[PDB]
Amino acid sequence: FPQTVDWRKKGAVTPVKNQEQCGSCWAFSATGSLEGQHFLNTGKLVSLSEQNLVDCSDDFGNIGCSGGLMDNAFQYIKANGGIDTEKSYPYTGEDGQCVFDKSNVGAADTGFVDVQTGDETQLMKAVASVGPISVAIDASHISFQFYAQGVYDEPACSSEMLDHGVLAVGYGTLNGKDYWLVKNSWGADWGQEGYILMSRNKNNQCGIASNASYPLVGH
Ligand SMILES: *[C@@H]1O[C@H](CO)[C@@H](O[C@@H]2O[C@H](CO)[C@@H](O)[C@H](O)[C@H]2NC(C)=O)[C@H](O)[C@H]1NC(C)=O
Ligand SMILES: *[C@@H](C(=O)O)[C@H](O)C(=O)N[C@@H](CC(C)C)C(=O)NCCCCNC(N)=[NH2+]
Repeated sequence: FPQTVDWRKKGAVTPVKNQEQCGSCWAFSATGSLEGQHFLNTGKLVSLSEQNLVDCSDDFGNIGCSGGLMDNAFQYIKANGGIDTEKSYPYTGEDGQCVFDKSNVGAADTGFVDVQTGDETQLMKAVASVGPISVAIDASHISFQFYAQGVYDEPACSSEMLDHGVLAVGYGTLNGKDYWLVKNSWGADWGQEGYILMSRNKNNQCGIASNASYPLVGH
């Protein structure tokens, strides 16, 4: 069982994207995890459309640029028969009318799995054995905005009040501190080329294992 995982090195992670000034973190987290599952089951890394989710998934509980949930997105994708490619349905950063096109579908899912709430050992097993995992975190603190390098360690973080969906693409240990390797949606100039190493095995810090999930593909 791996002590260190980095799904970028296996080709399962698209480049870092930028959600701009739209409350669409849930869409970027959902496309990130489904991008991983589609690659790991086909060998093709296909970038998927956050705008498709923002514009079209209101009937599954999402509210576009006003917020949403990754599991709501996975349910919409299942009911819809798929999600368009990023290339065919690119990102505007604003609410739009749904222009989903069946002929431009890049991936599909058949449901989703929620990781046991609060259980970082189960999240570790999912990252290792499934792929990149959608996760919800408390990113409300200025220390998160200003993160540069090393292992983020914010004792003021909440594990109950979560505001930001991101993607767990690996884990490891650095300077004796266990970490989660997390892809953000704030562009590549933020953090470490768009990534952050968050504290692991520090009592579910920032709630990273509180609302973790991934899409199911196939049977
Ligand atoms: C998503 O995470 C939230 C926040 O941790 C979970 O809500 C907590 O669930 C635990 C379950 O043991 C309860 O003890 C807490 O009272 C809940 N907290 C709040 C603030 O409501 C929630 O269950 C998670 N949802 C899913 C689907 O896993
Ligand atoms: C995240 C971001 O853009 O930074 C964005 O604010 C967001 O959507 N946050 C989510 C939680 C994250 C995905 C962890 C959020 O707060 N969603 C609320 C809407 C959930 C759906 N509600 C109803 N009533 N249907």
